[PDB]
Amino acid sequence: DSPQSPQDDVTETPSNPNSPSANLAKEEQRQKKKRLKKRIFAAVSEGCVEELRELLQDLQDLCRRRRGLDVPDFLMHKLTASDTGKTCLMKALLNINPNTKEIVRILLAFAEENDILDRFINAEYTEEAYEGQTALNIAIERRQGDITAVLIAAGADVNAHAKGVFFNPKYQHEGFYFGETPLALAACTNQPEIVQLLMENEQTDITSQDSRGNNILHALVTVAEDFKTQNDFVKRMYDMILLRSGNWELETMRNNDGLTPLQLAAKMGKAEILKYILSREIKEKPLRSLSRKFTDWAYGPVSSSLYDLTNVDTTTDNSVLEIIVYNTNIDNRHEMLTLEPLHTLLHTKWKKFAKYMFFLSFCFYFFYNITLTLVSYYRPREDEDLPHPLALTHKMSWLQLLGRMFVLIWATCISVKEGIAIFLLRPSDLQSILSDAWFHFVFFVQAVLVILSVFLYLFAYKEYLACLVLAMALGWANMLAYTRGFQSMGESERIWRLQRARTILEFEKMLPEWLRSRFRMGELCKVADEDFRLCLRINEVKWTEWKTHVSFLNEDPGPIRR
Amino acid sequence: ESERIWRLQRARTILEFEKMLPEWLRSRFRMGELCKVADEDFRLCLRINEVKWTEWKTH
Amino acid sequence: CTNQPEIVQLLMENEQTDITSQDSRGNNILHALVTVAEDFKTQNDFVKRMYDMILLRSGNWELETMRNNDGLTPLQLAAKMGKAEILKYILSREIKEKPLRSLSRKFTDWAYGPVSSSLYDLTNVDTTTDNSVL
Amino acid sequence: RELLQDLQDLCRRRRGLDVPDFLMHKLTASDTGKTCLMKALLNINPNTKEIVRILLAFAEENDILDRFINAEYTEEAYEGQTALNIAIERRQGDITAVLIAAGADVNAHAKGVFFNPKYQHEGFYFGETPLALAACTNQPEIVQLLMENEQTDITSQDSRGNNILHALVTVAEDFKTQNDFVKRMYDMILLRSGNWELETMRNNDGLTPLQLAAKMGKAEILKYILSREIKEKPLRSLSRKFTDWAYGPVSSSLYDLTNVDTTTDNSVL
Repeated sequence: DSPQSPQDDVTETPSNPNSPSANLAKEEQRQKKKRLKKRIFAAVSEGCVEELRELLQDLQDLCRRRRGLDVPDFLMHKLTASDTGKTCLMKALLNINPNTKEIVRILLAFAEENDILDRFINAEYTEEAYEGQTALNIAIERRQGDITAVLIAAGADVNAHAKGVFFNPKYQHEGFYFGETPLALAACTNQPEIVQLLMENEQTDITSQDSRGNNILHALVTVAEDFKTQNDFVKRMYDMILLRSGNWELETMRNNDGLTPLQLAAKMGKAEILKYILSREIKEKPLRSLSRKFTDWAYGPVSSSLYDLTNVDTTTDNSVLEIIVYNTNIDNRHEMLTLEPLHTLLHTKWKKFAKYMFFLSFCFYFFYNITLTLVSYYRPREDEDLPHPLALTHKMSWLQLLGRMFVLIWATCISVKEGIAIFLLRPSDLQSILSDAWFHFVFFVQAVLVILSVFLYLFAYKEYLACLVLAMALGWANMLAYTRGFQSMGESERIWRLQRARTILEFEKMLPEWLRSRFRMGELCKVADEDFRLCLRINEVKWTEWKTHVSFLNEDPGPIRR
Repeated sequence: ESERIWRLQRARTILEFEKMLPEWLRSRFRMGELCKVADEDFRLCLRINEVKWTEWKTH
Repeated sequence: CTNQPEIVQLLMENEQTDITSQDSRGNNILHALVTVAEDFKTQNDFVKRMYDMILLRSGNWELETMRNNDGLTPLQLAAKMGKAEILKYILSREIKEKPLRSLSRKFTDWAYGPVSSSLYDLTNVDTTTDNSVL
Repeated sequence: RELLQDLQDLCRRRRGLDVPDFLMHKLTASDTGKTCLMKALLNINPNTKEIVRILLAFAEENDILDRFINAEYTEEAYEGQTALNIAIERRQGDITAVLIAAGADVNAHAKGVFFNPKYQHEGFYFGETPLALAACTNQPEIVQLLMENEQTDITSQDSRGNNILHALVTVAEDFKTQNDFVKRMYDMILLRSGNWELETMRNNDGLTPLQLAAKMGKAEILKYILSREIKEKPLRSLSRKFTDWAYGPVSSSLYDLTNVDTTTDNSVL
């Protein structure tokens, strides 16, 4: 769906005065000031210099008239407040000519000939779609750092906020979302010197937030593509903030949704950025504290890799691995899991427990199919109308009581599990109940149907056997979901990966204890005097790209010494 | 492709009902009356659109 | 029509060269040039740029508003014959030059990063005159 | 230089019985047996070319350099490692020649808890000889520079009795995860200097380097070890491919078939 919703005025067209612009006559010769007002705007639109010099000259001569101290806001009212409050600078900065530099410094000097220029420079729109729009952004748009330095020499508020409707409620329509700050705008639009120039100002906040509570980086998260483009600046912009930032805490900042930028980068699905954020191979010495990848020791082509692991696995609320499985609406999740703190960690958690505990509930169910098949083919039936959906065998030699509290209580163990496993997510008719809640629904439907035979016994219903026979053959039918662990039996592979990626977190949801499965090198020394923390990971490297390795941790051991 | 056939079909409608528009056709068309870049050209504009490919090198 | 631009320019050098002339079907230079593009695959797409070349060389709306012997607009003649590709060109065709703006049809003013305003000329386009292109 | 000036003046105070011995204790930490130089070669720096040259001149002026330069790692975890051994891993071939100009020993066998199984246990079994890891880490000119020295032995064996070749067999692993230099390095050494004595050598566990590729699964280099035609008159014997009757789209083929068939025990087949 691509409308544009132009809702408010059509914002600086060469159109007619179809709008009512008959407010101030004050006539002395067929029109006094509307001829003065608009011919300025056309001179603003064109750049005729001497005419504008004569325009400004009689303008101040028009403002020479008797006002006392009501002249400056008159000149505000004279120059602005048509419908939107737009200034000459706004109109001048939209179009461009080679005359543009000279006409500003003339124009800038005029409100410097008065004392309202600081009130004048930070005009913004009453215009509802663009409430908060300043002249800076337009210069940022049209890439005039030459003018922008004079705007800094004018001293405009660099930390303004364009919180109009110009950013959208939808996804990629009716306007872009640079996050309302003048710093982010040149940052999003690849003006690195200006980015360097803007961050050089001491008045420039960086840690300020959006309406949506966002830093500059959250905007940058909402930029990137789905692939390695023709060398996008988005990645090489990101660090140039961070090395100039000098602080770890900026990514610890949350948003209106209370999310880390990296955590937001999961939901936005921007993989290549997320590959970049996760590495941080900081080579440059004094700020290697904020790195995230660490050469332990290299010694040739096989080094001991070491990742960050601080918000990654489910040890806190809404870990970044918790997003990538449990978020839908990203059609690149299968390929994102190629990365190493993702991929290998799943190989880790499969290893020490998930090969164990999955095959047990496989075997608990496989023996449950044996206790469900045999009791309705050996003896369901004794000769007239006595049903026995669960045969009792009141006498000695306890055979049929041993299966009964095995069948019906394990029927509760799937019913209580799946009755709550469905009470986490509400799918909508496709792709999350047909791929994610596909078999667990059948797991839940088989759960309900076994206990359903008990209420057929209440006053001897007819449905005791033809309904209960459906639980058996469908009980053998959902075994395809439980031949999932074999590599040989399981792009549908990558779908199958993501399907058993659903499983592994589900069993971690079934680890209520103190997690004696300790999957990680705990709280080791990072390159700091104090940060001997941020529990860890160890991985292995092979042949290419032979370079020397300056930064490391220890003087070539492989394991811990002693 | 049958949707495009439907695009013909609802196109066949919209002319018929527009043909059935009574005595005044007024102001049920578009945003117009633009001042074209001329001294005598005052006719008939229409509204705005969008594309999302700011993306390039730009040095 | 056979993709020979310099001799067209050389034809445009002569003062005696009429552009306004009609034919057996009352057709100008443009009308027939409409009738042959056929494709994008089986043409290297010079007809678009040749059609561009002539109007910027010399042209007014008199040359566009002309109708043929069977009474038909050269805009509409593409509309009847199915010349889809040149109709894309005949629609927007923005020109930035001050004594050349009037012959354009695309008018971009409110353009901002990834957004860009759009205006169309909409002359024989709507149903306010008979035989619209629509 | 200040520490060098101070220690020089401090060494002048005790010269009654140990001027060479007392200094050698100072230059090397007693724990690991690592020198200042060994620290200097791990911790690299884009200033280090002078920093060694100054260091060597001090050991030269006090005339203890050859004891110092060809001193080894002596802490029995990854023992026997020279400072030179770092420099090839540090791939600083330029100053490595200065160590060659210093007269460092090209024969060093660094034992230790590396070259072990279970690759995560670092296990870099290049076979502990300084020739190997130059060629094992794709460094051809310094291999040529190693071939320049007369003292450079090729014939040497190891803990597993392995030559230069045997270990070089044990690392190719692939064609995808290697740019295939092992083939051309293996080519480089035999044409540089070689006889069948160097091929017929067997290891400590008694095994042919032809057969060692056969046991370990090094498929790709086995393609190279089989045909390997060389046209040069004092070089034909080391070849194995013999093309004579070749005509347009047809070409005769001959193979050497020495340890190949089942006429000796443990054939490659």
